[PDB]
Amino acid sequence: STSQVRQNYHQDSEAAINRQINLELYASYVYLSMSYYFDRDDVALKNFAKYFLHQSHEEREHAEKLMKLQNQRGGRIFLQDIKKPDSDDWESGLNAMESALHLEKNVNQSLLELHKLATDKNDPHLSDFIETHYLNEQVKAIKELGDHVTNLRKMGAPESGLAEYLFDKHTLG
Amino acid sequence: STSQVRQNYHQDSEAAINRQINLELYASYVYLSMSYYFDRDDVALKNFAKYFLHQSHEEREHAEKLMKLQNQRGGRIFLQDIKKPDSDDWESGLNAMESALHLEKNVNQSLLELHKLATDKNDPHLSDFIETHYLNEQVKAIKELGDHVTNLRKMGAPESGLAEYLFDKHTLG
Amino acid sequence: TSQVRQNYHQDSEAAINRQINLELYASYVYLSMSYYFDRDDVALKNFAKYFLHQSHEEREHAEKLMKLQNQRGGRIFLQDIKKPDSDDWESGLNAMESALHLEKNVNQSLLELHKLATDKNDPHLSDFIETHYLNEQVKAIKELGDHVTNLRKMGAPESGLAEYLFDKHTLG
Amino acid sequence: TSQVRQNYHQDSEAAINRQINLELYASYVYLSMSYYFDRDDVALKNFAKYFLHQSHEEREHAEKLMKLQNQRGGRIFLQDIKKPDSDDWESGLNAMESALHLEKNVNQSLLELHKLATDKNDPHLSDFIETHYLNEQVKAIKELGDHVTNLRKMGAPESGLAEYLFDKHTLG
Amino acid sequence: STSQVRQNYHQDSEAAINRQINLELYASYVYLSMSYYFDRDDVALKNFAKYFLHQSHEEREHAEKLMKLQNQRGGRIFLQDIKKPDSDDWESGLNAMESALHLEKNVNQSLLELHKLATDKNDPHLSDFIETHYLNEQVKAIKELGDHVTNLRKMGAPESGLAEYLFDKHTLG
Amino acid sequence: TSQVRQNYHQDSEAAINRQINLELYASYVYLSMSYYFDRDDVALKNFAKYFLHQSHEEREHAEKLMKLQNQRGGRIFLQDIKKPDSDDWESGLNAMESALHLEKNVNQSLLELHKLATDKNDPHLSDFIETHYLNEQVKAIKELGDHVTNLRKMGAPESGLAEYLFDKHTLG
Ligand SMILES: [Cl-]
Ligand SMILES: [Cl-]
Ligand SMILES: [Cl-]
Ligand SMILES: [Cl-]
Ligand SMILES: [Cl-]
Ligand SMILES: [Cl-]
Ligand SMILES: [Cl-]
Ligand SMILES: [Cl-]
Ligand SMILES: [Cl-]
Ligand SMILES: [Cl-]
Ligand SMILES: [Cl-]
Ligand SMILES: [Cl-]
Ligand SMILES: [Cl-]
Ligand SMILES: [Cl-]
Ligand SMILES: [Cl-]
Ligand SMILES: [Cl-]
Ligand SMILES: [Cl-]
Ligand SMILES: [Cl-]
Ligand SMILES: [Cl-]
Ligand SMILES: [Cl-]
Ligand SMILES: [Cl-]
Ligand SMILES: [Cl-]
Ligand SMILES: [Mg+2]
Ligand SMILES: [Mg+2]
Ligand SMILES: [Mg+2]
Ligand SMILES: [Mg+2]
Ligand SMILES: [Mg+2]
Ligand SMILES: [Mg+2]
Ligand SMILES: [Mg+2]
Ligand SMILES: [Mg+2]
Ligand SMILES: [Mg+2]
Ligand SMILES: [Mg+2]
Ligand SMILES: [Mg+2]
Ligand SMILES: [Mg+2]
Ligand SMILES: [Mg+2]
Ligand SMILES: [Mg+2]
Ligand SMILES: [Mg+2]
Repeated sequence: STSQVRQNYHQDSEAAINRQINLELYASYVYLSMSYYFDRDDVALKNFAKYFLHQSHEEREHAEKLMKLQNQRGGRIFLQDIKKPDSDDWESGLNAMESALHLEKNVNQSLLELHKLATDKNDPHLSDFIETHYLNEQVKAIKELGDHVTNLRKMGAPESGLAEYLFDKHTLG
Repeated sequence: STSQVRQNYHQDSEAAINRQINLELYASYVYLSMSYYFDRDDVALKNFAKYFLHQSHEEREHAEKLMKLQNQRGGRIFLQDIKKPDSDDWESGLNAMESALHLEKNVNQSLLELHKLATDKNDPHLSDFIETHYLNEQVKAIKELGDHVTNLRKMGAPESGLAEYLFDKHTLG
Repeated sequence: TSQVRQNYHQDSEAAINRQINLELYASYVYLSMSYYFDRDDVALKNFAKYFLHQSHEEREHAEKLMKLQNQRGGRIFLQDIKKPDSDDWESGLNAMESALHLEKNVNQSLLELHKLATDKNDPHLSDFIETHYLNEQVKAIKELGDHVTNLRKMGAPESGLAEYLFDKHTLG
Repeated sequence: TSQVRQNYHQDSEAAINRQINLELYASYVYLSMSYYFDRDDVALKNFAKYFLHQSHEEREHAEKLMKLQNQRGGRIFLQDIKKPDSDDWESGLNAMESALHLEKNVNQSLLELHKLATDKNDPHLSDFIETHYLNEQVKAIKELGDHVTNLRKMGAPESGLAEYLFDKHTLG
Repeated sequence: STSQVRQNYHQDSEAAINRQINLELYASYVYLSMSYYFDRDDVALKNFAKYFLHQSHEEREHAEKLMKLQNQRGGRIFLQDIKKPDSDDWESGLNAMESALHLEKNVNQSLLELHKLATDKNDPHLSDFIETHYLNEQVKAIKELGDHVTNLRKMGAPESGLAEYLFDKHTLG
Repeated sequence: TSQVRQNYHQDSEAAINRQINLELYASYVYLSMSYYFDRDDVALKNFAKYFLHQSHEEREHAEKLMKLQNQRGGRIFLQDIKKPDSDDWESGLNAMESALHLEKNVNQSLLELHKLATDKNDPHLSDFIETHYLNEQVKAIKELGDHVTNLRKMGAPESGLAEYLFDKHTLG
């Protein structure tokens, strides 16, 4: 039966918010995996590790804010398994940055589909919520990752171990 | 290809540490679920929600320290899916505390088996690591949860919603 | 069974109750020694201060074991605290020698407790003993040995000047 | 005879040794009560704090009498500290009632000691008891009576809510 | 005649502690040698020199703490000659780092054998002492040297004098 | 040839390597002396502190000579550091006398090194030795002589009181 607070909140939107919660936790897990890959003694790029650990905690905050939104609107949180990332070995600083760029575009596409649904269901509170707290965050994150990929490629990564070392010091440090 | 840092680190220990990483992340997920259950408008116990959120972040720190240990010893992190918690609806403040008690004793049993393995493989760095950073933390967490369950029961929970309200204010507040 | 109890053998629980009693007994011995040096015919105030501090430390040792018993779900059963074996501690040197003997006795009990914890595969308890008790005992025994050595080298107990000057310069 | 002893009857000296033992016994009762409320199946942390503080106070009462014994030239003879009469204090209310009974017993002992000091014309000792012990006992008994009254009015011991809220609001 | 403080301290443990004192002093001497090699005018890597001098002083602290332990337990210190290091010319920053890694694993192996002995003689004060003050310090030192070796190799050392110069500035500086 | 080397004889370079070893040996002697006074059957903490400070000073002496070797373009060749000639230093007085003998031996080696620098017309090296080593040795020898004198006048080594009081008042 209906939550006493629920108003103008479609059940499709409620379901889509539960899917987005899972996706944000999955992104947190990907970045956690990347972080400790750069902590391996045979990789040993500590500012890559720090950068991705920070990204990982950001994604957990993204998930928690969606959980708060679900309850604010009177929907009900249903959590699902968080799938392990698709790689165990992220190969290089460049490959991890390219993988993170791909991940952030995938998350952005999911947020755009969620906004389209909120628009279709005439839910301006939800569409404003997505715009305010997620859409520009995604644009900034994608732009930053693109910048990082560009610099690593221009410096000669991944073949140049010196390039990744110096990028670790000067851009992520 | 052995890690250049690896010394006196059995492959069974390495595997057991990967299992413990997953279990700590699972415990983080359980407490996250419990937290936002108390944030529901039809539950609305904000200090229960705060308490379990703090516990959830603690478990993530537990997991990250084990990931650090794996790399310190030259083992290799292999992550697995984080299973969703066994309940979506935690029923009451008392039931969530009893469920957390059961979870912490299960994690403690896993840590004790890990310590037995480290002892069997004559790995005093690993057994010291478990003792120092995990075993007394578990004893303290179990004792605190037991205290909380006792007080909730004595106050009349879960039937008395007044009892859970006052416990939220006076013990968790 | 206590809802918190896990991997805690009943023999360990009993041994912890015995150790609580022994720590309280050590607190009582040091209290007795303290006020012996407060007698007008002994009158070594820094010996008195030193043993009173030791007495309060032992009470802290006991209270931490009582906390541990409840942390693990065991149940505290207290027993009489026996009076110390002397009323008159004779001299500064004899009190220090007696305290050395006491601390080695307590250390032996802690080592037996650690052996029990190891035998029962209780690493939380063995870590607790190592962390909070074993090096504290080694430091206490080393300090008392040092004190006994200095008092003997200075000419105690026969030299009342030796005990006076040790009271001022080492315990002061 | 002690070079400081003056107007100090042998009966007073003995009575002071008995009172030292009783104050240590009261410290032990309150220590036992404190850790009872620290059990995971009792779990009233401000009851535990309150009785631990009371326990340390009683140890101070004992030490002050030991100092008095030496001040007057008497000689301290310690005896076993008996264990408390209960292991399980049942409830916050029952512990408070037990502490009230204990404090009135200690007060009766101090009144008998004052009567002895009066009978032996020892005004230093009677003033010592009046100054440092008698009003302390009256205040402690009054406070415990207040606590017992509130717990009973609130519905203890049957109401676990009553003991929980008293732990927070009065002892907290 | 027995020391008045001696209790539960086997003569084999006492001897093993004297051997470990010598090994810690030997490690201090190796790092001292390495330090001033990088101070040569034809090597001239001042932060390599600083790093190894700091390591050298740490090892002297390790030795002094074991001397204190020997007296704490009532054993008797017997010092032996401190052997000169196995090289006079440490060749390169990378070779010094690889040599320090080998040294620290050797010292770790000695400490693990010492812990085994303490365990065999049921000396939990000594096993706790080793675990507390030595074993994790060795794991951290080995992990750090492994990280350093990895970066130097990735950067192109020892052939690249630029690699060692930039590592001196950015990692050790 | 080193690009920095100028007016630096190979005999001087070798003599500097010998002096590095001797300073490290002096550091080892004082380290041994330090922990001798840390034994529970010796137990003179300020003797232990004093010799540990001296030990660290000698390590600084050695490191400054290693820096000098590189400054002048010579090459450091290290040798084994021989263990000290005693394991048991017997007493505070004997340790002080042994340290006096050591410092005069080190001074003689420095004077021979200065003579070599003078013979090879190396004023940078002779100024280095004068500036950083020769007056340091004169001060160290004077201080050790003073200490030996006081210990002897006080009655050491036979008076354990003498060494105890010197530990407190001069080294404390
Ligand atoms: Cl709706
Ligand atoms: Cl709908
Ligand atoms: Cl992979
Ligand atoms: Cl650069
Ligand atoms: Cl190995
Ligand atoms: Cl291995
Ligand atoms: Cl459910
Ligand atoms: Cl059990
Ligand atoms: Cl059992
Ligand atoms: Cl007696
Ligand atoms: Cl006497
Ligand atoms: Cl002697
Ligand atoms: Cl009289
Ligand atoms: Cl009972
Ligand atoms: Cl209230
Ligand atoms: Cl032994
Ligand atoms: Cl032996
Ligand atoms: Cl060589
Ligand atoms: Cl040699
Ligand atoms: Cl010798
Ligand atoms: Cl010897
Ligand atoms: Cl004096
Ligand atoms: Mg981000
Ligand atoms: Mg996100
Ligand atoms: Mg926790
Ligand atoms: Mg955990
Ligand atoms: Mg073993
Ligand atoms: Mg003590
Ligand atoms: Mg104790
Ligand atoms: Mg430990
Ligand atoms: Mg009171
Ligand atoms: Mg009293
Ligand atoms: Mg008056
Ligand atoms: Mg180091
Ligand atoms: Mg070392
Ligand atoms: Mg000097
Ligand atoms: Mg010198």
